Amino acid sequence: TTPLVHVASVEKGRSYEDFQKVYNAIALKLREDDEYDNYIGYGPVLVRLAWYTSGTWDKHDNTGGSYGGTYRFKKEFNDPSNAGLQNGFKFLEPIHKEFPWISSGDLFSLGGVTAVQEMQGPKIPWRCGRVDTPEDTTPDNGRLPDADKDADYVRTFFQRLNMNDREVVALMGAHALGKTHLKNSGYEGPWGAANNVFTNEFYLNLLNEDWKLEKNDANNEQWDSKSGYMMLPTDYSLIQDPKYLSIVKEYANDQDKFFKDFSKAFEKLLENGITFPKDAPSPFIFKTLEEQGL
Ligand code: HEM
Repeated sequence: TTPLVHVASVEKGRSYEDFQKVYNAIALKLREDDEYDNYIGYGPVLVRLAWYTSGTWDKHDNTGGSYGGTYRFKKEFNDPSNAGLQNGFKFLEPIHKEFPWISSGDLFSLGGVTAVQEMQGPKIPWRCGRVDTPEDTTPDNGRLPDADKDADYVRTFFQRLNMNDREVVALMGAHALGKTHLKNSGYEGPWGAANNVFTNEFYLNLLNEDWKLEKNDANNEQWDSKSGYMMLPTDYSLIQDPKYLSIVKEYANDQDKFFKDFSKAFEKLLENGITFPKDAPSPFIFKTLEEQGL
């Protein structure tokens, strides 16, 4: 129906200190469960989870997004589009039990922020206030992007999330993290070498590696390199399109610029659909465990 408004409402009496504690719990668990996914750790899947939940947003009617924290996944994670995300939810369950006061949307988004920062990425300002909407669930059905498409598809798709060319290229840099798993999405292989360290490696690999279009064991095409890396058709489209290519080169040659742009685009992604009161607290910038000496 009519595009309802979602006003951020601070968890009763909570402030910076409370959220830094949740951040720390997530960060400590990331350090503890280091064996996950052949020692890649849960960092990447938490970032994917933050992106996926926020990526359901539609600027046209303000449905989906991170605010409600209530989703219905097609085939209950048994679909190529969402398979694997259950690992992120399982990881966050213990965190939510220790801090039952934090909303689901705040937890999912904070999980992504914490993961990026702990993996040495840029600081990502984060705002609290998302409110659970149990009577309003958002099916992920066809709301997230397909990986077997070209640049035109990518550009059009991201317009629904109100992201421009630079924002799209910056956000895609998160693929420096983790890997594709054949049993999950029908794609197999990591995008780079340091799977759990946030850097601009995604762009360097796109430009510097020798890519070959091959078919994986799920009969899907993907670009593979001799180094053992891979790129989805949508990732590779960033160097096939002349406008995207210019930006890829920019980030491949300026680590600081990429960090700054990613930080802005990621916060925007996590905040799409949310109306923050004029007197809402300012965004929080959490200290890493390293910065706290923990
Ligand atoms: C055209 C856009 C995108 C497409 C088609 C896409 C597709 C995929 C696919 C197929 C996987 C593999 C899932 C698996 O097999 O486990 C994946 C993983 C991942 N994606 Fe993307 N993605 C897109 C955008 C993004 C964005 C914007 C972010 C976040 C800023 C992101 C973060 C991640 C991360 C961190 C992983 C690794 C998860 C893990 O290792 O478990 N993706 N994505």
